[PDB]
Amino acid sequence: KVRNIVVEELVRTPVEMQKVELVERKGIGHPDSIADGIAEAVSRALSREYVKRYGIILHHNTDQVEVVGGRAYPQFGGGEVIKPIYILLSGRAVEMVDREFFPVHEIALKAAKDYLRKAVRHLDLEHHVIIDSRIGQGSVDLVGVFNKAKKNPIPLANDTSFGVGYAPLSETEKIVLETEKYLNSDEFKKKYPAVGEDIKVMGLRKGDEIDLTIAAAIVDSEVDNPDDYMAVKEAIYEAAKGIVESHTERPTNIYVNTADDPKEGIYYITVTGTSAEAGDDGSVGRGNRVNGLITPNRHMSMEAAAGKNPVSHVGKIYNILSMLIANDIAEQVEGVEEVYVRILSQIGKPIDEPLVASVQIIPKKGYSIDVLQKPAYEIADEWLANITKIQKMILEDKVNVF
Amino acid sequence: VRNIVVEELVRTPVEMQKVELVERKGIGHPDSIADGIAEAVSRALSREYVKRYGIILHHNTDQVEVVGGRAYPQFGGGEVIKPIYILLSGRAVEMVDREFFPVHEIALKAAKDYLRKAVRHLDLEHHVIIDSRIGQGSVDLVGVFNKAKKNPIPLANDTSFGVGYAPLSETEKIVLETEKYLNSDEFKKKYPAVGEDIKVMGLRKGDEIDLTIAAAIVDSEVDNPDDYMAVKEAIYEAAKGIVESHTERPTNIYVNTADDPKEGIYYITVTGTSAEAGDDGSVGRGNRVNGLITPNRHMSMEAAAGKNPVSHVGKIYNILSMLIANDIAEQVEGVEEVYVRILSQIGKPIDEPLVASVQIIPKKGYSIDVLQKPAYEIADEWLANITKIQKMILEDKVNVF
Amino acid sequence: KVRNIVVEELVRTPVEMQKVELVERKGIGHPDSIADGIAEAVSRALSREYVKRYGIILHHNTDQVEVVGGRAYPQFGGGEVIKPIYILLSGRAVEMVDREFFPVHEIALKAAKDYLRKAVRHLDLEHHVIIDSRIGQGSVDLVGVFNKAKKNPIPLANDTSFGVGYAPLSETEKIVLETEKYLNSDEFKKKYPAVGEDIKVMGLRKGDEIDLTIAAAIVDSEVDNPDDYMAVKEAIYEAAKGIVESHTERPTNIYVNTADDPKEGIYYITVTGTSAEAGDDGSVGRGNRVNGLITPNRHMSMEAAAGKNPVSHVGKIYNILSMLIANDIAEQVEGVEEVYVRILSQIGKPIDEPLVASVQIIPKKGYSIDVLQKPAYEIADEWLANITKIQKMILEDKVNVF
Amino acid sequence: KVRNIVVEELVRTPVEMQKVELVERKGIGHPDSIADGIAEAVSRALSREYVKRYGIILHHNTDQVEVVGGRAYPQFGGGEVIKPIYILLSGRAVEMVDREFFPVHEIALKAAKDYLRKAVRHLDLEHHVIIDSRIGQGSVDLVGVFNKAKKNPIPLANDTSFGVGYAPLSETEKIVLETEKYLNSDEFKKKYPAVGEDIKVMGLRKGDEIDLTIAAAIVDSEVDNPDDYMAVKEAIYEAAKGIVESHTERPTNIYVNTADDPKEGIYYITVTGTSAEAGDDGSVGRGNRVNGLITPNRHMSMEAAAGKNPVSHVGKIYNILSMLIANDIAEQVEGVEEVYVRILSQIGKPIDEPLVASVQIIPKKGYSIDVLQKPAYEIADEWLANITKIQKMILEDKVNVF
Repeated sequence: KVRNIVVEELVRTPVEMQKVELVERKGIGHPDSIADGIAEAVSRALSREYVKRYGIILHHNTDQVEVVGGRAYPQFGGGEVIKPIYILLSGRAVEMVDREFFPVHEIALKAAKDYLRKAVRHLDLEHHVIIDSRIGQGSVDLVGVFNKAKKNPIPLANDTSFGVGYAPLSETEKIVLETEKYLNSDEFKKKYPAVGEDIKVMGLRKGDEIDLTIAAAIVDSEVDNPDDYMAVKEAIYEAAKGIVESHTERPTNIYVNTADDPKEGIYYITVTGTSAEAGDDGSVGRGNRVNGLITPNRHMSMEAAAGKNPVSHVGKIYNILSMLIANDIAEQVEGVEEVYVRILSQIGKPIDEPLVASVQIIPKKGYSIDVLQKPAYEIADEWLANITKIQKMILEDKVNVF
Repeated sequence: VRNIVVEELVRTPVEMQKVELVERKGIGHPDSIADGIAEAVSRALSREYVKRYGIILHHNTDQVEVVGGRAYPQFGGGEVIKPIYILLSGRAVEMVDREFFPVHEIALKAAKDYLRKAVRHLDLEHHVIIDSRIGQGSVDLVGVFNKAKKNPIPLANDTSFGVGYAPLSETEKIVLETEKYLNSDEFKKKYPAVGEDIKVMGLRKGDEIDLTIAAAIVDSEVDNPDDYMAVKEAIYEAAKGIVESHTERPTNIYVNTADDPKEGIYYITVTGTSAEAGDDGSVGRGNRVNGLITPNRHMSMEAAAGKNPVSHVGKIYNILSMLIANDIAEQVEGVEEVYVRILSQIGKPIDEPLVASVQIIPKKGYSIDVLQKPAYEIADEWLANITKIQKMILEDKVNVF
Repeated sequence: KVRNIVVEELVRTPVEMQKVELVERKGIGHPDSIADGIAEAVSRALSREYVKRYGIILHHNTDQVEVVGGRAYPQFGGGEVIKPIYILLSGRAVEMVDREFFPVHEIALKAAKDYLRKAVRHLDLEHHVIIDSRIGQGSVDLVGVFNKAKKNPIPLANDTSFGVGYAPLSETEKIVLETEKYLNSDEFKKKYPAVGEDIKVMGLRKGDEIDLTIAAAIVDSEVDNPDDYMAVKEAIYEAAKGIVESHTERPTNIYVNTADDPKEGIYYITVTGTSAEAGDDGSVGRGNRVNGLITPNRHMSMEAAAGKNPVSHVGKIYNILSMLIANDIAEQVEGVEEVYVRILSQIGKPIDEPLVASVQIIPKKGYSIDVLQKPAYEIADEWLANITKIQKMILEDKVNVF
Repeated sequence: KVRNIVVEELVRTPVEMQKVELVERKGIGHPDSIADGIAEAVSRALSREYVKRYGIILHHNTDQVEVVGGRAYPQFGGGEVIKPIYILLSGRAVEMVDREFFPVHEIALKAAKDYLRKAVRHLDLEHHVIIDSRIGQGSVDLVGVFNKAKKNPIPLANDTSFGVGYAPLSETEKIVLETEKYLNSDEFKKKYPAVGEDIKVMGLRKGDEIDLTIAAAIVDSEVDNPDDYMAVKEAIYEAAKGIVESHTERPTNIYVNTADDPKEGIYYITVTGTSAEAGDDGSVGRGNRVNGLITPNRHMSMEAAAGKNPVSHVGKIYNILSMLIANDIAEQVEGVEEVYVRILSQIGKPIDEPLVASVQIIPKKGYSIDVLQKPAYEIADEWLANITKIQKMILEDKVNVF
């Protein structure tokens, strides 16, 4: 196919040289991220079962999840939950296949629980949380589905939407991403079971100076007094330092739980390891983009990838693809300092035929856009030709969407 | 004396970028219905707290789920089969000292009043269920006053961030003003078949623009396909008029591109919103505070809708950044483009940000030196008056989506 | 057909001669009665629309409705509701017919609202209540349904259950019944708009002495202070007095809102006219029997008639039928002092073929069971043959089920 | 210490000499019984923990439980649950005690799920059920509670409440009760794990002939084809015949799962062993009275005992009390053929001082009422003196309420 790809130079200062860079990440126990990961765990568990029974992922979109805050009162040595966290699953999934029922609600509720067990280790999943499903019923005749799939080997776009992604990551980006990932590793979680999964990380660079703030819920059953807690914070400090030192020679101030105040009793302790116990809410699409970050020095799509199907929904598929394409361009094409990729769907045309795939590149010093633009074009075109590979990448947990 | 830093922005302006992408979700789109309900509830609660106690009490209603119903649209008039379900959450104050405040009554009325105006053909009594899980809260009023008196200007406890720009490009204005006119009272009186679920996408490449409009058509206003086709024409003509007032670039306009007549497929609905079957919605998934979704620009992830207008730093800074950029673009001769970013200083009042970066591309022939001073000044005046935002919000004088 | 009717004498003292008789009625704004009423409104609205669309009532049972109490703060001149009443509709109904979707939830929610407007006049239906439906889905194919109607003209029984009814009503029962229906008549609500619909009426007769206690919610917006509130109770009192005098010669004490304690500022005032605003809950089947009363001197079925379908559910149909058989016997057969009727279904046989229809009679003095048994028998047999007349009686609002 | 207890002769034919008798029981895994059981489980759990923490039972009522049928696809060898059972807990309880907090929802959720794990053994509580809580809030001052308690050690009635019990049980009553109870016993479940807990038993006696019908959900993972199924029904038949033969010499037909139609492939087959799995619904107070039975030949209260406050809810206390008193008089006083006990509260007064406690005795042949009066009066007066023992019986699981 001749595809609508456009490669242009982007004239601005590269982000490493911009004076003020702000990067955020919401970790895996943060209420918005809990919603994202449930939304996605439901889509994937549904998708796997549809493939198991019928060979093919049937239509669904479970990109709507509300995390409604409970009430709890932590205390050194072990506080308690008073009102449970209430989670609602919605979106839509095929449940009537010909005349038979597919167990959408059973699958969805089990995936949600299974995902939470691993996202918030200290949450009692039977007594601190209620999870209900209001996932909409769709219907399909299976012969119609296969016929439509024979007619269009690359699925048709259902919506007019764009995805966006860029590469490579900056030092501040890499520090932020890796700091939350390290702190929420299974590995680290076995060394310090006081560290809850609700970790927000913020990285603010002014010039060559970086402030890295970590806000991390401590679990009160694992810390019997302010001193145990203070030792926990220090271990978070030392964690972060070795990530910071692996990533920059810039001088860096690290802060943990800045709101604390020993005098007035104030410490960031929680019964469960998420602030969703205390009345903070979450919902899908309010947090990390598909590269795992929130990055106002860069660009983004407002489409929420989590929970959307990986077969036809470009709000997931073109966010993923834009990141993959930007990444291969930054890595494979000498001369690229930065690259931003933006893809807009053409409703009723195949998802590999977008209205545009806009690639915008800042050359390294010395390089002309003219030598960059052919190899950038080819990478983008080849990924577009192979767009249906994102289905399996999703089924096999090979890419993240938040 | 504030950390405002006005410097030049050394970049090709957006108009000279080759590809520009801009989207707006109109008022009856399910994500915007969610955003709108959220902010409606916030504003309702706010006017009632002030009326009763002289002060806005803490709330945040930035959590609204729109779960799609079922419907069978039909030329001549269809029916709703299962009602739309909408959940209100977040939290607010219902105990003030020894008195009680009817949080849930205010929210249900504000939500249902907001939908009545947002989706004109939705039957509120029968096509919708609104459920509240708005969380509880308790306040001692005197203590609240004594914090307000201690700090007239609220203290940050955070590094929160806001970003805004001006002026709008051609393509931005076309997209914004196309949806607004299609959902205007004037237009609805002439063509009441045009529903409020209108999503508009603008793509520019060089000097060619493609504008696509997906507008839910109301099935009781359209007796058959020729009636429907005439409505699409009138959308097309209305957009063409707005396009021509904004640009000389050749522009193609496409309306309801998913339509497939020979298969019987038309964008008709019973109520005028896809929430009735085809779509779910939720808060902070659509338009930013300037009403647009703009991947060529820098955007914040903050969901402004429903956030506390008195102390939510992110809401207030996102609004402020937009107001400051606008005024600079409008007031200062020689501004081609301006971005404002504002970053709070934890502990310090919100009118003393860590930094307020104003970055300007001069129009040709102008130098940054003749722009610096008046820009600094405009930015300082607004920061000084940061508590003004709270009363713009109450008075319905600024939008958050 | 030959049916399993057994008529026998009941040897005991008639209720009018028993020493201690207790009767109770929950009026229409009482939370348990709001549940029954809503259950039955939903079933009737569904039934009416199945008939309109298809000729025939399709299967449903909406005999599950929870009224979950709100919170409110009444005060003279007008209080406020803080948390709304929350009402869940449950049960099941056919929603797919020939792959086509019938608007179960639209009909149910509207019927609930419509019933509540009427049942609690001062309740704000959009801001003081939330109504949600979890009514379960069923499916049918219409040819299948007509072929089965064809084949079984009297529908088959799906359960093994009994109904129970009796006649005639004692003085005490008539007073209790008529006292609540008068105080909740439209006529009287025009005359005294302060009187809420949550009226509980109890009649306790000891020998030839009756204590009639009324508990009636007063609506706080039509009563400006305690003296307006005392006038209203005196109007209630005087109403009851006329009903009492119309029905008995026994001396009778009448008490209205006995928990009132003016000295401590306690008065039964409400914002809406139902106690469901203040946290009293209701559910279906917890109150009045089909004859409108709770009568421990008599006998009853534990089946809840309200919301159950009137085509095949004997848990409704045998409670209605028993009342009707018992009433016609007591009225038409001279010499019947009392008659009690109990009917037990035979699962998978026609509803007019019960396992037993037991009739128990107390003769008037001088009359022998021997001359009562044949006409009692015939009345029962006739009504069993005419059992399907209960459908139209329900559709046309000719009988009450609470 | 002088109470208004009145012993008199009941001049009536005893129930064994009536021609028709009808007795039903809903067993443990039936949806109405699930609801009653969960209600009372949550109350007792709440109570034990209030006692633990504060040395007294704080106010609650959890007599409101809605069991909304799921979807299932039963099959010989092992079927599938398609959509979870949804259970709504309502009522109210105290979560604020002075400046402290009490975890009402965590105790209720755990007690409910624990109750179910016992009640329906093949139900998977993590995947086949959702338990939602709308239990209402409440606040107390603990010295306020103790002062009230110290002042009125026997709690004061606030209205006229009523309870009725009778004894002894008839042959048919004991057959119905013991049949369900043996079929749901540990012992029998061990030997025949194919027998689910959803068992409803109906006994009909006409004269000296009894028909006993047992409807028992059979679990499909335990039964590979219809001959294994039939063998299970045979085992049910035979365990019932044993119960029957030890209780009566009257000839008795036993019927098991009468709805079955092998020619058409219809068997009472389930995945979990309760009909709640497939759209059949349940709620509180729609089933057995506190003696475990539904007895239309008898006088019954409409009170829903399950989940009511065991310190101050008087209808609950008086229906328990009634039954225990009638029982003791039956068992201890030579000459009692049949005995009814009714207790009516005295509005102003402590509940051990009722308006009346009516004890009505049919003497066995040859015995005179006046040899029965005194021992009956003593037993009744002794229990009314010991009204607080019921509280402790409830908390120690030594009485049932359905």
